Amino acid sequence: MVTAKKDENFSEWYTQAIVRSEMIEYYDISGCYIMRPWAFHIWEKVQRFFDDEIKKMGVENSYFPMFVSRHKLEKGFSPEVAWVTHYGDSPLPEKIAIRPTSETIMYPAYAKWIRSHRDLPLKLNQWCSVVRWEFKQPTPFLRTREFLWQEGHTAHATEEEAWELVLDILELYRRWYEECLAVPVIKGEKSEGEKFAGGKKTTTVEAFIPENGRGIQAATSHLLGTNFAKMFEIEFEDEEGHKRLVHQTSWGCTTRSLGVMIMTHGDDKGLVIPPRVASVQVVIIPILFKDENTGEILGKCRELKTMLEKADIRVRIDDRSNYTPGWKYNHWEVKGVPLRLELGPKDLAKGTARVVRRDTGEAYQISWADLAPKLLELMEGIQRSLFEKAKARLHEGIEKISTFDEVMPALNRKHLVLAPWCEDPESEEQIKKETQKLSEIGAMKTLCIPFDQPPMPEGTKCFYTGKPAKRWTLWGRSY
Amino acid sequence: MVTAKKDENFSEWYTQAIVRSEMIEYYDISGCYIMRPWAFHIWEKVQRFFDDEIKKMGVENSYFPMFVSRHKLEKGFSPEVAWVTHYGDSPLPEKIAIRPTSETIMYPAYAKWIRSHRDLPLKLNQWCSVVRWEFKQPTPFLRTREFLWQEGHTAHATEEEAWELVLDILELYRRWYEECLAVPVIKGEKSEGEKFAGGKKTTTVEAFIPENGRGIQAATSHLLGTNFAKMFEIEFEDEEGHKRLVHQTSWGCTTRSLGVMIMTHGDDKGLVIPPRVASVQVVIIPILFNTGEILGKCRELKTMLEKADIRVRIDDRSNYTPGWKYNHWEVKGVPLRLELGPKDLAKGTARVVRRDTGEAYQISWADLAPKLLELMEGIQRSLFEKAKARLHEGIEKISTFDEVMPALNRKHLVLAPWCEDPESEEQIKKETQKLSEITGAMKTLCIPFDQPPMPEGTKCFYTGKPAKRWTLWGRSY
Ligand SMILES: Nc1ncnc2c1ncn2[C@@H]1O[C@H](COP(=O)(O)OP(=O)(O)NP(=O)(O)O)[C@@H](O)[C@H]1O
Ligand SMILES: Nc1ncnc2c1ncn2[C@@H]1O[C@H](COP(=O)(O)OP(=O)(O)NP(=O)(O)O)[C@@H](O)[C@H]1O
Ligand SMILES: O=C1CCCN[C@@H]1CCCn1cnc2cc(F)c(F)cc2c1=O
Ligand SMILES: O=C1CCCN[C@@H]1CCCn1cnc2cc(F)c(F)cc2c1=O
Ligand SMILES: [Cl-]
Ligand SMILES: [Mg+2]
Ligand SMILES: [Mg+2]
Ligand SMILES: [Mg+2]
Ligand SMILES: [Mg+2]
Repeated sequence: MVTAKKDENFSEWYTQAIVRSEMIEYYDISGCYIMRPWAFHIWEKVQRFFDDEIKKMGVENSYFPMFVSRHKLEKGFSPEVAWVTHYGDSPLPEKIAIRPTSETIMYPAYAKWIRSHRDLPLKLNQWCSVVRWEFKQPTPFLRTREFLWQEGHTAHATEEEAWELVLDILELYRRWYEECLAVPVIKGEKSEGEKFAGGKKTTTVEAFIPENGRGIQAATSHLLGTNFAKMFEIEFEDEEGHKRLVHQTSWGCTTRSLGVMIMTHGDDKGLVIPPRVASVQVVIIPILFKDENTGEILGKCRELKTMLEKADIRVRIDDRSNYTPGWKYNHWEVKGVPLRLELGPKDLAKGTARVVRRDTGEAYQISWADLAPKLLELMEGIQRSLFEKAKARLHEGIEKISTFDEVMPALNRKHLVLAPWCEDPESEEQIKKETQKLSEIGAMKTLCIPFDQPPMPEGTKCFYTGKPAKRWTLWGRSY
Repeated sequence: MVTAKKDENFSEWYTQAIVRSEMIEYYDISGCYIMRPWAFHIWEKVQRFFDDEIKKMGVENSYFPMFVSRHKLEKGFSPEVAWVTHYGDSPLPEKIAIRPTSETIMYPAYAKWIRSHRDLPLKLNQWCSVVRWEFKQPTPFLRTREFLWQEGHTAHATEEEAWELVLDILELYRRWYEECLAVPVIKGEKSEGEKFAGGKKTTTVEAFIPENGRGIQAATSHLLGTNFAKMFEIEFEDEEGHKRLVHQTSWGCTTRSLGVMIMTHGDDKGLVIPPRVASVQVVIIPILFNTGEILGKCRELKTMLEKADIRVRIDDRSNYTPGWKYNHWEVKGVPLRLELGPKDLAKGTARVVRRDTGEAYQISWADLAPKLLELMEGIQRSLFEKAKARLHEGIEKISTFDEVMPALNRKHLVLAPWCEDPESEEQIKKETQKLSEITGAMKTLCIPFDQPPMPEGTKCFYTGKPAKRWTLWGRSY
């Protein structure tokens, strides 16, 4: 059972939620954690969703090696690279790196495979793990030294096509968070300071954690332009016979998405799992005490299960004899199962079951015949309700502002700011260092420049420099 | 085109088939290979099959870290372990190993999670890669330094329930090979010398490669007994409050299965992929050297076949003749080619050619979906049954040690009555090695579940002592 309160010590709440729900087991190698089945089933759901969707785009899965040779890799990231130096007691002739990301592993093959327009677009993805020796404080799911992800890497004849894929993938990430995990996200573009330096333009979806006021990057999708094509000699011949550079994209999203879901929907009793990604949508609990009707309770439970499955409802009967009914309520609650159905002798006689929804704790008396459609209705309710409350909290957490003098107070309130900005280079660093300084007495950075821009009245000035502002940019402390 | 003949230069045939089909891309780190979509799709297919099946048994997926501390890992195999000693320019406090297998990572967690009979059975699996710095020559799929696999590790209150699971998992590996890959395998028990030394009994599915006469272990399923439970202190209180040791199993199968399938079904033109796992089951080739008439029809045919869950691609590439395309998709092993030219358009028919035999069929458009489903089932089954007959043509039943070298020289396995005493296996290994020299060694592959009749008073082929069971032996991978 969870005892830390979400609104008091947040980090201790998160730790308790993930351990006691049996999502995570701690591990002796710092920054790495065991994903137990209750968390893994969720990853399988979002994984199957994203994967199905990219397959409709013609993206194919592959698998490239987890090792890259020193010299290929080495053609502020260097301190993060894990190096294999020995096999048994023998030193490798040359040390070898574990993949922090796969550009240096995939792009030489791309140069080889692409010869003409007939070879494009090339669209590949892989699901795998990557290793980065993160210097920031690690946190399960959100920042780990080994994490699971997919990375997609595509190559196109033209920028327009490449860019169209960038946005398509970004929309899939919106759907992963918003439609599967009921977590709202803001699409936007990274500032010049925050974008992937290997690319032309980096797009993102950004989420927000109210309890610590932290913005967090949810996924990423890069228009790479042609710089990688120039670096790796990825060229093709047009249908006219000339040699052209390819236009590339890459995109990735990780098990971080699970941590974001946990933090968003969790409460003081622990986990709350959105029905769309819950492996157990409805747990059925037989109420057994003093031998009253034991066999008839269990029988109708099996009957209800079969009925609910016809409607594609994912149902588990917890008929384990070595646990009390009250232990079961607690167990499945801390685990965040969206609906609990209880069946004792009193309920049995009536042709009804008592059903409790995990998000609000509301109980329903429902007749056996109304079950399938009532539960489907409740599950859409839960899913939509989880999302809309999270959305309202996201919007309560963002403050529209005009001047730097408004910044520090908004941060103390654990909010982000949407502020007009000239998008100058020195600016962001200045702002980072200064909010850094005022906080110590930490830093605030740009999260993104939202795609959805409020109007910009003529003559409005950059909130920091005083110069003419360009667009509204979202800022805050972040992960 | 593939030019090395499969029977005459098998090693070069293999390399040619996997590269020219675009399954595999070579790579600068030894024993590591890129798996391109044409190969990877097949992996997703067998993975989806095996995963769906173990989920029916209540096995649940998880992900344990790829790193294990030196202290945990070291609680024979030592030279194979890859060690990380630095991050960037900084030395670690102690070296950390990349997982060559996950026992030392999982079993301490199991010792914590298992306290009571009600925690049992515990049934976990993971899909991941493992790394082993193999000393033997690397071979794409069959023996790689990084490989993809699943490993299942379970714990039970009793040996009986553990053994039940061992056998159910082994039956699933038989299915993975025989049903998905159309590769016949032989269930068996490993000898004392060949079993996992950390377990009580190892079961296996064994396959045969006729072109080089070598047996190859296809997958493995172990009754671990209680020794890991002693080692890691995995105990539970039973119903009476008594501390008991759990009974364990583990099992694994790798991307090696893809290479076994390639070798089993390939021919001189290249790959033949069983319809149940092919990325493309039906390639539609328009006979063109556009107005929209032929392509238009190809799209309609595709749509109609996709309605029947047939995986289709139209090869509408501009720069290539039909004959070039035929060969291209043959080398890739697409089981069915659908040809559509002006004469076909004119007659409402399409010509279909199956990759395994080259038989051609004239089929009306209306009939395509049902006839192609039926051809795919016929191809899948016919691949299996021809490979099955080749497996059994590759095994010689013998009585005496003098029958051995002639059998091995015919690139055949041998089935012989064996007394199963510990020392004779090593002796047979050494003796067949030395005779070969005049990887030549003959070892046991498995003691098959399917035991041929054993006449009363039959002697061990080697020691002459009384013979227990028939054992299958051969050169192997
Ligand atoms: N260490 C990590 N653990 C888990 N998820 C991560 C980690 N690092 C990055 N991510 C997520 O993976 C996505 C793509 O990774 P990438 O864009 O390479 O990260 P990044 O540039 O290193 N971000 P950051 O580490 O904050 O500077 C990011 O948008 C994050 O959502
Ligand atoms: N290097 C490898 N590459 C690909 N598949 C492998 C490799 N090593 C083992 N396998 C397969 O994975 C299965 C389970 O692995 P395991 O039982 O640990 O192998 P093993 O005991 O090392 N066999 P061997 O290396 O021949 O002595 C084996 O039965 C093989 O089918
Ligand atoms: O963000 C993506 C999506 C997946 C493809 N890669 C891009 C950029 C990745 C940014 N990134 C992130 N982290 C890294 C860490 C390293 F150690 C390293 F060598 C490189 C990187 C690195 O390039
Ligand atoms: O048979 C399997 C597959 C599923 C569970 N794991 C076992 C492999 C155990 C045998 N084995 C096999 N190979 C190993 C290689 C190593 F480098 C190492 F450290 C350990 C091993 C090792 O234990
Ligand atoms: Cl070496
Ligand atoms: Mg980073
Ligand atoms: Mg950054
Ligand atoms: Mg080995
Ligand atoms: Mg061995």
